[PDB]
Amino acid sequence: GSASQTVTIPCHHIRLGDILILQGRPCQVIRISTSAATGQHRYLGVDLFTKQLHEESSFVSNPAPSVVVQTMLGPVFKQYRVLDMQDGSIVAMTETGDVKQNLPVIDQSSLWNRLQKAFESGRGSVRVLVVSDHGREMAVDMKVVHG
Amino acid sequence: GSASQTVTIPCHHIRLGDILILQGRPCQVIRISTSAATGQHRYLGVDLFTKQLHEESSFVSNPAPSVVVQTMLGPVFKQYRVLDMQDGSIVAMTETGDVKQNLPVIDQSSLWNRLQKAFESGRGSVRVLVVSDHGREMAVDMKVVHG
Repeated sequence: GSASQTVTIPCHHIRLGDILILQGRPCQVIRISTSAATGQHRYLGVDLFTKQLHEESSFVSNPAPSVVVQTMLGPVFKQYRVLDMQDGSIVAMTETGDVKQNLPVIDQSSLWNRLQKAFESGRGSVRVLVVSDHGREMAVDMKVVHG
Repeated sequence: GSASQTVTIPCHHIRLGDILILQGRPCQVIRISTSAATGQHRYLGVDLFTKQLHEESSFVSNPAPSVVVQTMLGPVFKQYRVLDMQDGSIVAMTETGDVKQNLPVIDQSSLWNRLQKAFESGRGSVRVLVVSDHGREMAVDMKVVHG
C-alpha cells in the first residue's frame, strides 16, 4: 500500500556511497553536486534493484527563524536473522519469527563471500540488513551481533 | 533555560569531523570506535568552546519489530547574515533583524581567512553557521548564498 519507512538525513551528513531514496527508489549515491541557481544539492545514485540511474535534488525547509535545513530521505533498514544459506538466497527470520525462505543478497562489494565466512563461524550472531522496496526485500549489508 | 535544538543523526551517517552533541557539549568527532560488550559506537570529540575532550556512546532504540537503530544527537545550525568584520568578531544579523555585535569566529580550518575573502567580494551573499551553547554563540562554518 506504500513504499516503506523513511528517515530524514541532513545533507551535511551525506557522503558518496550512502543509500538514499531517490525518487522513491533505494539508490547508492555516486555523485554529489550543487545547483548554482538554487543552492540545493542534487544527488545521482544507482537503483539497488534495477541498477538504473536516478536524480533528485534536496528539500529546503525553514522550520524556525534563521534555521535553513537541507534534507534527503534515507531507507529504514531491518535486521533479519540468517538461518541458512544456499545459492544466492538466504533463509532469513524476522525478530518475531516470520520466516523468509528466498531472500536475495545484493552483489555489491562481494557481500555474499563476507556473509558466508561469518555464517560458518557463528550462525547465531550473523544478521543481514534488509531494504524493502514495494514488497521486494533484499539484504544489502551484514552486521555481527555479539549477543 | 535549556541547551538548544538538536537533530537525530543515524550512526551510519556519522564520519570523523562531524559535529555531535557529546554529553551536552558541541564537539568535533576525532575518533570512532565500537564497544565489544554492547555493540554501541563510542564517540570521542573535542569541545568547540572549551577544547576539552568528551566521550559518549550511542543510543540504541527498537521502534518497530526487526528495526534496531543507533543514533546520536547533532546541533541545529543557525544562519546569520554578516554585516561587518573587525578583529576576530563579526557583526551578525539574524533572519528577523536581531543584531549581534560581537559574535566570535572559531579558529578552525583557518575559517577567519576564508570568511574575510568572501566578505570583501560579496557582502550580501556571505552567511555564517552558528552553534548556540547555553547562550554562547559562535560561528563555526560559512556558506555563500546566491540570492
